[PDB]
Amino acid sequence: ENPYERGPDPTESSIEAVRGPFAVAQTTVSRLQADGFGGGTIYYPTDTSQGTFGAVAISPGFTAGQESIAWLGPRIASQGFVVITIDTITRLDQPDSRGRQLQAALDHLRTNSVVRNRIDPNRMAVMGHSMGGGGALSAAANNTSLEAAIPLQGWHTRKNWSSVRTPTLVVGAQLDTIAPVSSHSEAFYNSLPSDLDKAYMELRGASHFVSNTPDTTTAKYSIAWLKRFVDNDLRYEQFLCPAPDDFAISEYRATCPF
Repeated sequence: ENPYERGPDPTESSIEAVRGPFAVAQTTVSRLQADGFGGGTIYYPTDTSQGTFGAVAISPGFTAGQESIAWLGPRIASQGFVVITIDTITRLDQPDSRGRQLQAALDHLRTNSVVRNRIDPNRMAVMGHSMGGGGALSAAANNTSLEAAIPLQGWHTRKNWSSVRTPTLVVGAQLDTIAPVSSHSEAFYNSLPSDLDKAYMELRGASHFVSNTPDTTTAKYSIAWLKRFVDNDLRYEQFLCPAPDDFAISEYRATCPF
């Protein structure tokens, strides 16, 4: 019925796995080959038997490089997605610039010889850490066609996200002192439209850089969100609705039923 369903029926263990059911290969986009971004690594499933996959672009934070968000690339791609982890044109790029670069990286995939036949170009999503998370929100605010947006410990001077029409999962860190949830993550979630499918997850005891190394909670809910909204996969709503009970989650909000 849903032609975008990929992989077997999920379980808590399947979405917590460091690698999902799809073997992953990678290709490098050099800074010189990248127009509108500073290059990146594309992770993709080698199995094309189940059809095309949605695309996800991930941005690092201020002064940071792809190495800070690299682990998310094949962890998410192994669940059935084409994922590009990007470097910014400059390490000093601000959130709105990072959002433009996330969109440029998604559009690069449309003509990339290695992945153009593997992607469904109509199904794309944006994610990012800190300023890169503010970039993911900005990209969604500037593109109503995006299917999912996931800011991780997002940082932005803009707190009003009334123009976002893309399902958004806001991930905050409880003890964040760089992008405090009260002035950043929660403020962003609170300004999303009231009819938007959205969720807020606060990571218990987590600091700002929780997204820079493997975090099972971040991975499991990012995977469930991308499946539910890039693939319209109703098989993954069970992990978001009703509210989960992970002890690693200190606060949770969701507009269930999605």
